[PDB]
Amino acid sequence: STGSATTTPIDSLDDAYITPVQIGTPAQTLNLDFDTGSSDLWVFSSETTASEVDGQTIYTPSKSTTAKLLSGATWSISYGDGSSSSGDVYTDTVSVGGLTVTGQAVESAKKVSSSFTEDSTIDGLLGLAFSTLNTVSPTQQKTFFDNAKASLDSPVFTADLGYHAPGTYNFGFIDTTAYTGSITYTAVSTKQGFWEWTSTGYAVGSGTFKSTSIDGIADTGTTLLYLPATVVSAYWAQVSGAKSSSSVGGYVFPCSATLPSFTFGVGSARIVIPGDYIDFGPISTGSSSCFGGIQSSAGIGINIFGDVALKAAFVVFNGATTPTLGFASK
Ligand SMILES: C[C@H](NC(=O)CCC(=O)c1cccs1)c1cccnc1
Repeated sequence: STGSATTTPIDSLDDAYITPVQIGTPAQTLNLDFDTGSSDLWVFSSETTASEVDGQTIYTPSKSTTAKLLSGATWSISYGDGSSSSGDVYTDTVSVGGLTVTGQAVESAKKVSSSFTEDSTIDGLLGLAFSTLNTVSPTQQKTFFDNAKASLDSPVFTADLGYHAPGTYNFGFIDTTAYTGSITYTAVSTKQGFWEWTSTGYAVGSGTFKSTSIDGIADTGTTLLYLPATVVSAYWAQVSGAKSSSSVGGYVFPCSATLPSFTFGVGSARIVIPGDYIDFGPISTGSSSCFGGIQSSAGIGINIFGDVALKAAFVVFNGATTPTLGFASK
């Protein structure tokens, strides 16, 4: 089997991407944030504290003839940005782009933190990291991909995120029309439960490539590119007036600037992130200070190849017995 679904930016800055997902019988369609950095499929629901719901579409398990309470199961997750959610668990039928998994754990939120409430466009998360990170207790549950994998034509999914435009998540096949040149594959460590890999280096604009190993995660659920402070300083040094602002919480730059590109290495191959991809717009409405799309990972503890990086590539998440990651230009 295969599936193919369009993923759409939630706003004009590509702050995140949402993908429609069918849950239950009859189908209830929710727009979920596909997140290769976590492993819980959780949704706003009829059980979510009323004051914490503000415009989201909810899953109502009592209206699904295929929903079953997973008795005694609870979940609770906290992400790197300090956001969180928790609740109980149902199993139900879940379909993405024509690919159906029966008995998928659908984690129903009883509580969500303020940033989730405040984002009316995201109805939940669909985790695509390794199932070892799943938070359901006392019986850990599998991700949608982990459940689908054996049925797929090939045990892979691909992320093809757009810049200020829709893109595609495919399951079970590689669309050879969706990228240019060849796909370069690189090793993955699953030891921390992430799609963790090692970039071979970077360049800023038309500058020379610096060969250096940068270990990080391929994370569709993080907006920006978070890299070591040395690398980030080398980038922003090429932008007149750019500076790290403790009050704003990262590098800002004059909105009048033309940003240089940023290149990262995948083996001997190179992925080029155009300068425009690194502009996240005014820090507040009407400001001439703009927020940067490349930020230091120093406070985080891991480097993160988030959407800013991934959207410059066609990315293969290869779930073979020994997982790997593939990157192509597009
Ligand atoms: C934006 C956030 N990203 C992460 O949590 C990346 C992961 C991260 O920071 C860390 C991993 C290990 C130590 S720190 C997010 C929010 C909501 C849903 N998904 C992701």
